[PDB]
Order: sequence, then C-alpha cells, then structure tokens
Amino acid sequence: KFNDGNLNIAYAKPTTQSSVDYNGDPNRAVDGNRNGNFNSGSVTHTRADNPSWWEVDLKKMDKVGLVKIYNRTDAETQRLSNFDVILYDNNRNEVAKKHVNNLSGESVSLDFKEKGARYIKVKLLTSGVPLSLAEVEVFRE
Ligand SMILES: CC(=O)N[C@@H]1[C@@H](O)[C@H](O[C@@H]2O[C@H](CO)[C@H](O)[C@H](O)[C@H]2O[C@@H]2O[C@@H](C)[C@@H](O)[C@@H](O)[C@@H]2O)[C@@H](CO)O[C@H]1O
Ligand SMILES: [Ca+2]
Repeated sequence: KFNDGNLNIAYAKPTTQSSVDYNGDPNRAVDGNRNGNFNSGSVTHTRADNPSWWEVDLKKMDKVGLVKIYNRTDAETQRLSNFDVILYDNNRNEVAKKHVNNLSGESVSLDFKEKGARYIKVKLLTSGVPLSLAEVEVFRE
C-alpha cells in the first residue's frame, strides 16, 4: 500500500468493471503490482463494451490528490486513449472529471487537488474497445 513512499488508498479496495475477458479481473489494478505485461497476471481486461469502464470504491468519502494510472505495456497500448477519469461522491454525483487523450509514456498522473470522493472511474469514450489497466494508484495529496 505504499508507492513512492506515499499511502496508496486504492490498494486492495473493492473494484468493479464493465465486464471481464481473459480473466482480467478488476482487482488486478489494485494489487500493488505495476507490471503491465498482460500475460504476467497484473493487468485488467474488459470485453469490448459500450463503453468499457473500471472503477475503484474507496468505501467512504476521502480526499483525492494524485491519481496515477499505469497502462498495459506488452501490446495494444493505444487502447488507453480518449478516456475520462471521473470522481463520484457517496451518492454517485459527479464531483470532478479529467479527460486524457493519450499517454506519452507507460503512465499518466492527474491531480484532483483534494476533491472529496468515494469512487474513481476510468471510462473509455470510444465504444467497442477493451479497457486494460496495469494499476491505478490514488493518493491523498
Ligand atoms: C498466455 C496465452 O497464451 N494467452 C493468450 C494470449 O497471449 C493471446 O494474446 C495475443 O497473443 C499474441 C501471441 O500469439 C500476442 O502476444 C498478442 O499481443 C496477443 O493479443 C492481445 O492480447 C490479448 C489478451 C487481447 O487483448 C487481444 O485483443 C490482444 O490483441 C490471446 C488472444 O489471442 O489469447 C490468449 O489465450
Ligand atoms: Ca496490477
């Protein structure tokens, strides 16, 4: 649960996603393993949904600072493009959203500046594309 020596409040939290394919269960994005090789077991995978999404539930309202999203790296890296990262409160009202067009490297870092939220959803905006995430780390600052 510590990453770059900061408390990752997403680690081991309940997760869900739009569907599962290739046994890529949503808990693989909070297993503390940033390995983005799908065949190594640490990467999520949905079916080609309308659209595909993944979410972590922090179980209670918390204050969200940095969210770091680690892509799949072995193949199909471009799938993680044209997507929203959305924070929802305890009643599933949208409290903040950032749009990411694509990644220049293996991850993206977003700063939600202490926004109060319970859920963090990663939602592809291109339908018919599987969502795969190696890891999603969430910090309080
Ligand atoms: C470990 C194993 O044998 N599982 C199979 C996967 O390796 C297959 O993935 C495709 O495999 C080729 C080599 O033959 C290459 O690694 C491709 O990148 C890979 O395909 C991608 O990954 C899949 C998980 C899907 O996301 C697919 O849409 C990608 O294009 C898969 C698919 O044939 O079958 C497993 O059984
Ligand atoms: Ca992982």
